[PDB]
Amino acid sequence: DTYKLILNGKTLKGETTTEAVDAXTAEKVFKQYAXDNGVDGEWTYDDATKTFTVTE
Repeated sequence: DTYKLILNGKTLKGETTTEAVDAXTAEKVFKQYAXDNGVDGEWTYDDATKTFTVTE
């Protein structure tokens, strides 16, 4: 499955996608991604479109 991540960091904002079987694997790719991008915000998840959002 293709999951999307919307980052709304104080400086780091944007979107990306990953191929994962489960929204565990996706949450924990996105939550390394947002680790590397230094983003620490509130994580929301739109399960309909399989999109996470990090509201920093």
